[PDB]
Formats: sequence, structure tokens, C-alpha cells
Amino acid sequence: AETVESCLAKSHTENSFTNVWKDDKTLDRYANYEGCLWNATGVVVCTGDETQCYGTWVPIGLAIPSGADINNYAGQIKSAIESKFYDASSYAGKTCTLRIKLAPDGMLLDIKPEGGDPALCQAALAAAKLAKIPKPPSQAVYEVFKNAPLDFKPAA
Repeated sequence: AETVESCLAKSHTENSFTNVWKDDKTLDRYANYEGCLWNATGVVVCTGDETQCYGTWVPIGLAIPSGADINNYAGQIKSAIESKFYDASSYAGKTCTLRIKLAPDGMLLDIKPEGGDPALCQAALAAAKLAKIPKPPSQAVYEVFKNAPLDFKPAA
């Protein structure tokens, strides 16, 4: 078994988890993996149903009591948008949740804030509008992300 203190020492990981749940207050997204509790940070890209999310995952203590093509394209959307958020640490401590509109093209049709800090939400919109999102690898994967939820939760 892990201790709370061994968990907090694990390395951050870039990946997606399934069985994700949200805190509709903090707007935090969490997951249990290998006996630790993880929180999704940076830019976070979820499937339309918000069960599977790709983010920069950070451990915050002990756990609380297609397939590869989906995980891969979510990673590509995250990198395309987060690489344009040049001054993320200026919003450390803030969150914004947004929703996108994607074309089969990979073109960003639209993006809209849905909640969180107003100055971070405006910076997130500007970063997303600069992004060059690759084309989806398949119509099936496009349908999965064509209306995806996106969070920004920047680090210190």
C-alpha cells in the first residue's frame, strides 16, 4: 500500500483516465489510480460525456474509497490549445470551464465559456482561437469530440 505522503511524491503524468468525477463547486475533476487520488490540471479535454478526461494529472493524497484513438486525439487537442496559452502562471489559483465546437476538418467552429474566473476565461478563448488543431483521425472520433468540454486550470 501507499501512504498519503508517498502519493504526494509521485510524478505528474500526461494522459487520460476513465471514471472521472467532478466537483461542481470548485470545478475540480478527479480520479483514483493505483491507490492515489489525482486532480486534472493545465488544459483538460474530456469526451462529450465527461467520463474520460485527458489532462496534466497531479496527485493529491490517498485514493477515496477507438479507445487509443480517443485518448490520442484528446491529447492532440490539449497540446494544440495549451501551447498557445503562453502566460498561464498569471492565472494560478483560477479555473475556467468551456465548451468547444469542432468541424470534421479540425477547424475550431466556436468556443464558449461556461463558468469560472472571467479574466482566465478570456485568456483561454484567445489561446484556443490561435490553436492549430489537427484533423480528427476518423468520423467516429470526430463525433466524440465535436462538442467537447474543455477546462483551463493553470499551475503556479
